[PDB]
Amino acid sequence: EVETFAFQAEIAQLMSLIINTFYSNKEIFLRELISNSSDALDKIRYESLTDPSKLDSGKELHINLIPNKQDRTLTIVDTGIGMTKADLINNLGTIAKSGTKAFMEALQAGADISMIGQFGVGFYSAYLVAEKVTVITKHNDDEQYAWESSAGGSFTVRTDTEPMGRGTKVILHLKEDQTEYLEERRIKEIVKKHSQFIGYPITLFVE
Amino acid sequence: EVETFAFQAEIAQLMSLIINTFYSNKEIFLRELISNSSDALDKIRYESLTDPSKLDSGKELHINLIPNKQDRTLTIVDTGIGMTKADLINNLGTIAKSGTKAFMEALQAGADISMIGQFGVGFYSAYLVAEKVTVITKHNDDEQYAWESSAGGSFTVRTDTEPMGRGTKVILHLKEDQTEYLEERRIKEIVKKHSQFIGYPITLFVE
Ligand SMILES: Cc1nc(N)nc2c1CSCC2
Ligand SMILES: Cc1nc(N)nc2c1CSCC2
Repeated sequence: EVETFAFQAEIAQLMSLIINTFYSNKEIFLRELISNSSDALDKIRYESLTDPSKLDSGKELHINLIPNKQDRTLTIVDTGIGMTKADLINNLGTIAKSGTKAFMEALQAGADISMIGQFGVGFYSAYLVAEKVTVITKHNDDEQYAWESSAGGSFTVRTDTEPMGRGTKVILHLKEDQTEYLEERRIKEIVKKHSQFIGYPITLFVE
Repeated sequence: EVETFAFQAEIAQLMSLIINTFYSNKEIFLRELISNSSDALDKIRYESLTDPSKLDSGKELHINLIPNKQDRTLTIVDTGIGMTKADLINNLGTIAKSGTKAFMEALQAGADISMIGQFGVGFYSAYLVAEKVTVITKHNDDEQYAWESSAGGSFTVRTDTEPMGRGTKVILHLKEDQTEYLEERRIKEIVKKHSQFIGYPITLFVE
């Protein structure tokens, strides 16, 4: 069973803005996604402070960056809190409707697209480089789900049958002209430029 | 009944570092606290998306900055998620132990104290300007509590008997040489410099 949902109008407009606005500095997508993974790791860590069982689904708190040139995908994996089905549907646990508004009003008063993260919607920056994003996620309180969207106003959710234990994988199916983000040295440069001080180990996988 | 608690050793060391390190750019405290209030507002907003009753305790989502020259206090008030007694005790809902470590290791690789917020412990930057901080908070799931600390290794928690509905008030009892932060024009400059794009209205109260 694949369920198809309409994005809320503001989210669709946000995504359409991210996709069609000329904006060369695309590399910030990776900072935003790593920061999202970092927040999710903080969240499961905080919960585990008072209930260690919350880590039964996996004790290690990390972020993996996985490029795959043959699939043309870059995958960001964390072992953070993950998302329930309800979270996914509800704009992947973001306040995306009011976030989009504040971001818009910010763009008005001279904000840059690189500030998208300050408004709780940095996830959608994935669309600077990806023609399609697939999000596989497992929260302690729910089954494993796959969310997917090539934008154009709709997304799908289905149950996902390779278990990951707990966390979220963001699979970026890159646009054909953005394969530089599969390059080890390019990924290293960006992680060093924008994610130097993240508090969890970031492992860049080799091909 | 006033209960007195010892800070965890790392938090005490963090606070001692914030208090004793020479660092002129103290104004960042206000950005960090407003950002904390912003995160707390996002949190109650996200919860209300699926359970509007969560806003029975107050529909308006805002931040107030209240200077009081006669008390020598600057108070940051939000109507965000607030904190339970357990949250307060557990380092005001922060991952302060692992946050402090990452911040330390960041200070090692050439981080600045202004980056404290990236590590989930920007609250403690209050101690750049305050000799004492009192935190009054009300979470939907608990009573209203007052947390207090002049640092020196301990904090107190007690039940608080002026109801606020829902949210958190951070009362900064300013050091005697930091009263510039009670000045309307100084507060305006800082809010404009560092908090321009916050997604909730910030009201600077007049005396
Ligand atoms: C829990 C979580 N994890 C990751 N990696 N990304 C997101 C969420 C929910 S917030 C924005 C997207
Ligand atoms: C919920 C909340 N509100 C505010 N204002 N400050 C804090 C928290 C909990 S996180 C860091 C301190």
